[PDB]
Parts: sequence; structure tokens; C-alpha cells
Amino acid sequence: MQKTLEVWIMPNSPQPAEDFKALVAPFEKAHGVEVKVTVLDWGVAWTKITTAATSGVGPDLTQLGTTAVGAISAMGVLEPVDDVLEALGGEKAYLPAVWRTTRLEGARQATAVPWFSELRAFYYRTDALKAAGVNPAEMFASWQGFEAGLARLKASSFRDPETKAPLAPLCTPGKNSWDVLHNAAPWIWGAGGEIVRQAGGRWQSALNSPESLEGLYFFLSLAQKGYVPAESLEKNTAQIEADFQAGKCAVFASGPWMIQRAQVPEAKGGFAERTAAKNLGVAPYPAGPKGRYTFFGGSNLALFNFSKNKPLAKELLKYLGGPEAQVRYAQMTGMLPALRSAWSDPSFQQNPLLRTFIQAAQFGRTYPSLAGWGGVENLAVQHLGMAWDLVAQGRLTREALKDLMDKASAAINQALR
Ligand SMILES: OC[C@H]1O[C@@H](OC[C@H]2O[C@@H](O)[C@H](O)[C@@H](O)[C@@H]2O)[C@H](O)[C@@H](O)[C@@H]1O
Ligand SMILES: O=S([O-])[O-]
Repeated sequence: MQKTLEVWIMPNSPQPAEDFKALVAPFEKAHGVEVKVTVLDWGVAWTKITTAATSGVGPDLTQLGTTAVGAISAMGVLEPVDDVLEALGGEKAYLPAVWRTTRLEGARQATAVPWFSELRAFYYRTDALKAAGVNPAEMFASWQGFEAGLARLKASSFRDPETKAPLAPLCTPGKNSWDVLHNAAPWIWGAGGEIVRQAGGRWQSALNSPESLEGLYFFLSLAQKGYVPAESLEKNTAQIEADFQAGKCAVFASGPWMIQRAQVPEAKGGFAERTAAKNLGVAPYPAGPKGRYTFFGGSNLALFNFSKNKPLAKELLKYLGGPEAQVRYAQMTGMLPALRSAWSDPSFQQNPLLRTFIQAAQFGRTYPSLAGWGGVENLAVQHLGMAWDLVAQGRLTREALKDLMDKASAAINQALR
């Protein structure tokens, strides 16, 4: 007799199903319904979602990554959710970058409800910067400051108290990570570039624009100038997080989840005992030639238009999208709320590192919600990876980067036709 809603999620928190069921238990009691959650392993999440969309067999609600909204929306399989967004405060309730992820680009109606936001900022070793005579305020004020700070960090005599070795100035992945384009995007944007741009109602690559090439080379060249260890370029973001925790890196970019890890003993997967946890700072990405930008991703929630339970599903979207559940689930995931009013909650404001992430959040920017986004990103990342391979050999020239981005741009433009 009790009605059920089926919800698909990805592994967003340490106990994905149990955490999600705790989160919705008050909703279940209030409506007299049961929520049946299925956790889609990141290895299979996108294929399961695509099959639901083509077969018309699947859950009531699914999590969608922000960059997937366009593709699933373009299939015509998602219920409009303008009513839910208006209930939560409408366009003004969201950072504009997050609002853009509610619909296919150009669409009249919203098809996704923002759930949580992934953003990246720079963690740094407060002990290392102090030793190097680098002030964070100045290092993160400008690209020129940022590179000058890395130069000072490379020259510094400072040794980690546990490793007994100097720190790498900057650690970053290259091509062997899920977030190759995301790591590049703030540098593209800060120079005045873009991955794709709309001209005359038509989307084309801008990776080979002068401004994109300026930002890309600024970032990639740090590794050829000695500021990034060759071994970092073999690794993914999770491995670079481990190197920072281990005291091997003065500066590296990640999300807000590292702050919770810094409070958790090493025996439970954290790094509380390590020098890095006791000497931890955060700064936003440095202001570039045209602007300061912070990468945003994360996930939204969508309702399949073949659902038999649309009213109750939209009540659950309002609950998950709304203030109380936004704060609770951002804490569980180590993410930031998608609902901007939640950024003022004391769970963010009481922690200095989370306050800096809130500062970084106001500069947020995301990719356009294109149906063809995955093709764009895939072709961009293949060519950026060839650029990272030249970096690893010290052979990335300006001209070599332009050749690779022209090749990427030709392939992207063909894909978008
Ligand atoms: O798939 C597109 C989707 O990806 C989202 O990130 C997923 C990412 O999460 C990491 O923690 C995990 O280690 C990776 O294996 C996994 O791919 C992203 O934030 C969304 O914006 C994006 O659309
Ligand atoms: O098109 S400009 O805003 O990146």
C-alpha cells in the first residue's frame, strides 16, 4: 500500500546508500512513502542512465552529472522541473554557473534540479609559504604572483618535518585523471578563452583561440619550468591528494572534502596526524588576465518522464534541493550546497578553510550544457593529453600546443555539425 520512489545515485559519500537513506528518512515519514535507492558505481553509471533513457525503463529520479544534463535532456526523456526550481526560489536562488546546468543550452524549460556543487581551490602548506617568504594574499592575487610564489617555493631551503625533504612547489595531474579538462578550464577562462563559443547561434571550438592558448600554456608550462614533479604527471587527483597529505607538495588544487579528511586520523583514511593537516591553507584560483574563475561541476537530479510517481518525485526534488537537506548532504559528500542560500550556514562559516571555498564559489563557472558536450570534452582531453606528453619531455613549445589545439578544434567542429 505504501508508495515507493526509485532513485539512482552515484557514490557521493563514504556509505552512499546508508547516507542517502538517512538523509531522506524524515521525508519518508512526512509523506508516508518509501524511497528505494540504487547506487550506480562510477564505472557503470553513465551506461545505466543511457539505457534507462532509451528503453523507458528505469527509476523515478536519477542523479546526473552537471555536464550530462544537456545530453539526457536532448533525448526528450526528462520531465520539466521549472515548478520545483520556482518553489526553491527560482533563478536568483542559484549561482548563475549552477543555474546554467538546469537545462539544455537554449531550452525554454528546466530539466534538472541542482543537488550539490564540486568546485576546486588551492590548498597550500602555510609553513612552507611562510618559510619561503610568500604571502598567500599576493601569491593568489594574479598569475604573475602565482608563478613568482612557485619560484620562491622552488628556491626555499624549507624541508618537511616528517619527510625531511623539500616540497614540490605545485602538484597537479596531467592526462591520467578524470578531470584533465576541469584542471585546465580555470586557466583557459582566466586568459579570456573558452573551450567552445557560440557565434551566430552556432557552437565552435575556441581551444585554438589566442586567449585559450595563453591560459593553457601558462598552466602546462609550470611543469616544464621545474615547479611540478615529473611523477605527478603519471597520477590522478586522488593520488596527488595522497602526496599532499604525505608532505610532498606545497600547493595543489582539490575540492572541499580534503578539509574533513584533515580532521580524521590516518587509521580511518584521514591525515589529521600529518604536518600537512596542521599547516593547511586554502586560496581561490589566482586572478588571470581577464578574470578570476573557479571550476564548477557536481550533480543535479532529474525526473524521467516515464515515471508513474511524478508528484511525489517532485516533492522529493523540493526536499533534496531545499535548505535543510542541502546543508546535510553537502556535509556527507564534502561538497558545497547547490542552493546558494545554504552557503551562509554556520557549517561553512565556522570553518576558515570552508569560508575560503565559499569565497572561491562566487567566481564559479561551468561549461555550456550542450547535448554534444561529452564528444567536445573527449576530443579536447585527447589533444590536451598529447600536450601533457610533450610537457613530460620538456618539448611543449607554443607552436606545438597551437598545432594540437587546431587538431582538437577541427575534430570538435566536425562533432558539433
Ligand atoms: O560524468 C560527468 C560528471 O562527473 C562528475 O564527477 C564524477 C567524478 O567524481 C570523482 O570523485 C570520481 O573520482 C571520478 O571517478 C568521477 O568521474 C562531475 O563533477 C560532473 O560535473 C560531471 O558532469
Ligand atoms: O565568451 S566569453 O564570456 O568566455
